[PDB]
Amino acid sequence: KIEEGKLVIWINGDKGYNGLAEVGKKFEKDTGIKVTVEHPDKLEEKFPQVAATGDGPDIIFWAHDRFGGYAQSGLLAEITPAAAFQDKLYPFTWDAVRYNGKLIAYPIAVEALSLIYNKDLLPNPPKTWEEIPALDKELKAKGKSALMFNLQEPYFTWPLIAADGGYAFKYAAGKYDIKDVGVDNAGAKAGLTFLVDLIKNKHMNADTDYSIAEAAFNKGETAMTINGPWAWSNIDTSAVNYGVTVLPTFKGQPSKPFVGVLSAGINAASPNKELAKEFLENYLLTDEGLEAVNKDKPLGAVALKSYEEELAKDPRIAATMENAQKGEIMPNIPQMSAFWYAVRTAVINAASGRQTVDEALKDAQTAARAAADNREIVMKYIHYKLSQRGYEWDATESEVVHLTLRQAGDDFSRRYRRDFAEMSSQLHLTPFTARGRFATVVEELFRDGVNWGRIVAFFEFGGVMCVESVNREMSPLVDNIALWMTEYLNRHLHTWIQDNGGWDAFVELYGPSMR
Ligand SMILES: O=C(c1cc(-c2cc3c(cc2C(=O)N2Cc4ccccc4C[C@H]2CN2CCOCC2)OCO3)n2c1CCCC2)N(c1ccccc1)c1ccc(O)cc1
Repeated sequence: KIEEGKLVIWINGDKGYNGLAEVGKKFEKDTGIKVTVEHPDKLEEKFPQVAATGDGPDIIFWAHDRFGGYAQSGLLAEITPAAAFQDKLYPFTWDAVRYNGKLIAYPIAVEALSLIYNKDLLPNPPKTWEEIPALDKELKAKGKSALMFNLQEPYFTWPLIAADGGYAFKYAAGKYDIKDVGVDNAGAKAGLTFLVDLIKNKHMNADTDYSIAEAAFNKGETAMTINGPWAWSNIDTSAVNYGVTVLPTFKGQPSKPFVGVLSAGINAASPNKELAKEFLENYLLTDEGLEAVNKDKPLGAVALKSYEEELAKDPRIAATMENAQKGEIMPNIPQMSAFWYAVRTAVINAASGRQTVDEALKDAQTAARAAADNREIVMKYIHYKLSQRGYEWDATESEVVHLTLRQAGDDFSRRYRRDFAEMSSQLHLTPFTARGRFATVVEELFRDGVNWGRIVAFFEFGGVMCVESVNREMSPLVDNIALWMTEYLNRHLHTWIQDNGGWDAFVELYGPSMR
């Protein structure tokens, strides 16, 4: 149970929590409501665990992308700000905190990648990607290089890939279409081709990661880099006099980095939702409230119009907001993990020369489509198991695979009914060890090999954990178990299924039994 009468606030350690504590002290001074700010390690995983049992803080601070999964599992309360308060923030920041047509958090700050340049080696930064090769040829004559940024994570290379038309997921009617991916299209191919062309022309090295690029710019060895506000403090202490400006354009079109919006969500189980609403609207989201946090650790660009216009006097903050306005809001669905996993391998394989740009992106398009299909198999099965025990979950010829799989699971549960009853009763299920308990059992099931019988047991165990989660008043755990089953399907079971005739072969083997 969360204590009523006080506000407990969680925010990451790399933020200005001491400045946020000042706002809480001012709130406590005016109203007597005690405000406690904490920065637990790995709070992005710690919050859904404590919130799954109705515990945890009253207010959670994190990027908006994780709040979609939080809201789907019912961890966040719907905020109800008046129209006069919503006008005080930029409209696109409210779009980042809207899930299923409901606002689930208050926007605080805006964060996106920018072009960081060395003002000594490069007084006037290039406005286009195309003039970077010629810029590198002149710098190589002095022992320097033009650009060095992280090529191992697709978050840093995506603004160039998305510039000519690449997109992660299509957005229609307030919902992301996870089957409409845009890594295969010509815009993404043209952007990734230019990146690989830079590597082929020796302007960049395919092995450059975050640390190599940061160490290169912070020592004056390269003239430019691509990073966010989190890296400004390392360059401040260094001898490099750096500037921050808009990302270079590609084919006359702006680079489109993904925008992360630091947001404050209200715990759905908190008994102080009104006090939290009053604190966030009338104390934090003010010029004085944001200044106290920004003085401690800079927030970059902020969602509050009045204070953003003040922070924009520093050109590095205006450049952060400009690149965010030209980019795209990070999709707030857990299905982005499959997108990043596919695009990362596509960029890695294309840069090293193992595959062409066309093949690497086609493999990424099919990998994203396969992740959506495996998610469909998991969620249809879990929804059937939960409905069997009377629990609804919010999340005939074409359904032959789904109908055969659930009957095979029912046959497995019926054959070992007594064994399932003992296991389900004696199961050690907590939100803090559920993932480890799941991964341990799945390792045992497939240690001596993968077969269709063990896959049926794999699905049936995930259904048992979901049923036990709802029985033990931990229903938000069902959404996490479904994601764990989908991730193991995509990463480990998918190749065996493909090499053994696909799910059509499963129907042909188990189908005859069901007559
Ligand atoms: O530890 C397990 C478990 C279940 C099976 C298993 C998988 C199969 C199968 C068979 C069994 C199996 O061996 N059992 C089925 C079963 C079902 C439900 C509860 C317990 C058990 C234990 C035994 C039953 N014994 C041996 C056979 O004769 C009857 C007595 O046929 C095709 O696929 N296996 C393991 C561990 C690795 C070997 C195979 N769970 C587990 C997990 C946590 C805690 C305890 C057991 C587990 C994993 C997935 C599940 O869907 C269900 C159980």
